[PDB]
Amino acid sequence: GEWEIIDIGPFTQNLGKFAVDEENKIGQYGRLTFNKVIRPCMKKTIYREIKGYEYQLYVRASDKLFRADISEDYKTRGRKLLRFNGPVPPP
Amino acid sequence: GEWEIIDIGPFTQNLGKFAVDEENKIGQYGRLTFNKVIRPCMKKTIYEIKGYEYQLYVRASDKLFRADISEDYKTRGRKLLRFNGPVPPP
Repeated sequence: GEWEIIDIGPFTQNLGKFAVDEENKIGQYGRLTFNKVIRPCMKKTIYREIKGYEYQLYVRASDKLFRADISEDYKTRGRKLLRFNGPVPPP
Repeated sequence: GEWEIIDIGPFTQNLGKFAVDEENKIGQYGRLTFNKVIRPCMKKTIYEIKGYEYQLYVRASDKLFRADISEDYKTRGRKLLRFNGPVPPP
């Protein structure tokens, strides 16, 4: 579909927690501690009717910046961590 | 500083060629070949306006890279701030 910039309020912060919680189960970067999702946060609506969303997030965790992609199902709110890249520099 | 999504028409494609041209002169990645700027493309306004930062995902040499370009509002001069890669799809 197309991308938009979205706010970094509670919903986005929970996406960040999700990413870090998924990454913690993988273990690839040791144990990360969620800090905050920072600007900018990008959302892609995937389609007359939405079927899914893709999020790109910059997450501060363990004082370092990471880039996370998350897919979400519109119908059942099912989330998958597609990518977790980092430590990346600031956007 | 408020970010916005911008489209990927000729202007953005030229920014991508600029990024690759700049990075080729820097040399960190050897000789890259510009392919395409892909969605999403982001632009941040830095404040009266001082200038802009563009974040572009640039395909070059079959690989995806993240490029940040600064532009000064008064001078209209651009700089390559970051060239990060290869990164996965955004």
